[PDB]
Amino acid sequence: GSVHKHTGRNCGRKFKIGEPLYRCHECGCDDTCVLCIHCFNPKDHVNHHVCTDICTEFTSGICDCGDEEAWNSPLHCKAEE
Ligand SMILES: [Zn+2]
Ligand SMILES: [Zn+2]
Ligand SMILES: [Zn+2]
Repeated sequence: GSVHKHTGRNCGRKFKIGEPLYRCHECGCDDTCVLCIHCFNPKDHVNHHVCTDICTEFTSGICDCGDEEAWNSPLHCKAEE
């Protein structure tokens, strides 16, 4: 694959139509906190309750990876691998 790293800052990627928005019940500050497919690292959430949503004209947002205020635990952005 190919994915731009966002080292030293937040991701902030705006989801595109069709793309998944990952939430983790355990890691997320709250239910608005999401991760894009570039960033979500399955290894961070092996023992966690995760769910995906699908971006539509009406379900939108930006990825919170590397926004320290949005997560209860250190994430290891997938792009860094
Ligand atoms: Zn992201
Ligand atoms: Zn990331
Ligand atoms: Zn998690």
